[PDB]
Amino acid sequence: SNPKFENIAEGLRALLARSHVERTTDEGTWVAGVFVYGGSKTSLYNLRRGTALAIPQCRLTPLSRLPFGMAPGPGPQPGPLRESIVCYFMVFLQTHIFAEVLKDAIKDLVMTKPAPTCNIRVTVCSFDDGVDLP
Amino acid sequence: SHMGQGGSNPKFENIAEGLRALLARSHVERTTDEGTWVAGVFVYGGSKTSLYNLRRGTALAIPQCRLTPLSRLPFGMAPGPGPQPGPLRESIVCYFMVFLQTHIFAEVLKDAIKDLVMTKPAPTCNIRVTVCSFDDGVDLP
Ligand SMILES: Cc1ccc2oc(=O)cc(O)c2c1
Repeated sequence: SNPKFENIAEGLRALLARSHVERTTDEGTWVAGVFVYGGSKTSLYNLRRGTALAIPQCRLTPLSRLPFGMAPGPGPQPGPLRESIVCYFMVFLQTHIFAEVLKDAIKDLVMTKPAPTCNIRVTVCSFDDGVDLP
Repeated sequence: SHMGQGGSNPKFENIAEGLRALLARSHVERTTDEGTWVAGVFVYGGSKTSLYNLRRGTALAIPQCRLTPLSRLPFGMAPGPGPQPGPLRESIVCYFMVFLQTHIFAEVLKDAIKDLVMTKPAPTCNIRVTVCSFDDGVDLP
């Protein structure tokens, strides 16, 4: 009933089906993830919905906003709390090996789409002590 | 030290002062020439108000960092009910993330937050924190 989200999920599944790495552990801890940002608010939201369908084993934050980085020139730098218009979401995962596969799959999927979707960025991230999701 | 009207300061200002005191013990690099955002601390739990105060105090204490807004965590094992797929369901537990340019400073800040919140009453003392690492950095705008 949501063909847009399901079609993104299918694109992701086709890429993910080409690898067979473990997505869960007996420990069950949330120790890795992918950090997904840019594009546009709507395109990121749509990707998030498709990720949820394609990967039951993950957990997702809502969209939120990124702060600014460094400003060029002699100043002023932005305050740490200032919010940009660029959005992000986090995917929590139980294995780093699958985080790497998902990062590769997102990169491969979005590059086949027109802007702004192709401007979505992704990096693997790790959590030293895990995140105790409730 | 400075004292506001009536002999008290806001909680976020006292957090800033506490963080400044703890961080002053560690003379580690906070920035790099490359200027890339490769590390962070992920802060969660407590309550929305206690995280709000911690976030505001961290910003006041550390100009070299960048912070996300407060947001909400998904569930772990066995998510709560909802019409949407399990991975998307939101708990009532909140979080924010601090981005940093060095891994050592993320470690120092993680330890400072842990030490500071342990001195505060519940629910602030229930705040949790882990260092995180971004393999390719985050290209903040
Ligand atoms: C793979 C992907 C991700 C997000 C998207 O977001 C959109 O708005 C339209 C899409 O075709 C799309 C595709």
